[PDB]
Amino acid sequence: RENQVYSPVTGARLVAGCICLTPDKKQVLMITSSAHKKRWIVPKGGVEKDEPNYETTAQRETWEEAGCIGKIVANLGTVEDMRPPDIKQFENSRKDSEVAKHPPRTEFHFYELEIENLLDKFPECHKRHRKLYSYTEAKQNLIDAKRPELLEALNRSAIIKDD
Ligand SMILES: O=P(O)(O)CP(=O)(O)O[C@@H]1[C@@H](OP(=O)(O)O)[C@H](OP(=O)(O)CP(=O)(O)O)[C@H](OP(=O)(O)O)[C@H](OP(=O)(O)O)[C@H]1OP(=O)(O)O
Ligand SMILES: [Mg+2]
Repeated sequence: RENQVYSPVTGARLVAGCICLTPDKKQVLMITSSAHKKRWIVPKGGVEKDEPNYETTAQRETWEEAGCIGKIVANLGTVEDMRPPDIKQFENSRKDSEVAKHPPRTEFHFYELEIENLLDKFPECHKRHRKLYSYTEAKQNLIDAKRPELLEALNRSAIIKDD
């Protein structure tokens, strides 16, 4: 709906979410996408006009999409969805190549959460799957999902990478 908030600069959709970790920090909670039911992503969603901070949105989305409750233990900062929207799709340099200039689709504000509880019933528990994954499994899931920005957020978290 038109509750959604956008960057006044880039027009990017403002989204907040959580990298939800086990207390031992060996695993991260992932959910299946609403649009692409095969892809494993992390809980996140559009900030709404009434929400006073990104943490509110992140914990609301973590509950709604993953039935996950916990405490925010770190600000993981921002990442951008840099996915393009058929004239000149690339702007090559002399020792490198890039996709043609465009604004970000989405500006993501991520928090690290320590999981305190996982509930069986939650708003989207019939529309999504949710599962804990080690770093290596999570990394592969977010590459498979084509979401390097979500992996960047995971890499900033305290998740144990030495598997
Ligand atoms: O209807 P349109 O084609 O104009 C937009 P689309 O539905 O394809 O966008 C969805 C979005 O659904 P919507 O905002 O409720 O319409 C999802 O929103 P939901 O999770 O269904 C509801 P939310 O906005 O999170 O409260 C989630 O967007 P996001 O808000 O989680 O970033 C998806 O992202 P993802 O599941 O692929 O990661 C994102 O798909 P994407 O644009 O990434 O292909
Ligand atoms: Mg979402």
